[PDB]
Amino acid sequence: CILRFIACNGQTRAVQSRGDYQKTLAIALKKFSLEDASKFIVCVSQSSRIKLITEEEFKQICFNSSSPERDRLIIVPKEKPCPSFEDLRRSWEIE
Repeated sequence: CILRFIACNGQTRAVQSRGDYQKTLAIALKKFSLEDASKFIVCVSQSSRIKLITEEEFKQICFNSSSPERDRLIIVPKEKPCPSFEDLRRSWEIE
């Protein structure tokens, strides 16, 4: 189906997903923040801060809170992350 990915503090885009988060994470980021993203990882809102997101598990691990379909995700570089203000603002509610 369609998935949403947001990366960096203010870099937001929405792309279809269904073949693991790797393509979504790697290609999403390539056009979105940088390029050659598979290094990268995705993170989603949990309690106080952002939770780490892996491969296919990433939707279920972060979204575990029980949400409809997959969307509110954030792209972050593997070498060294930093994003978080994304799932935080304009996402805290129920997007």
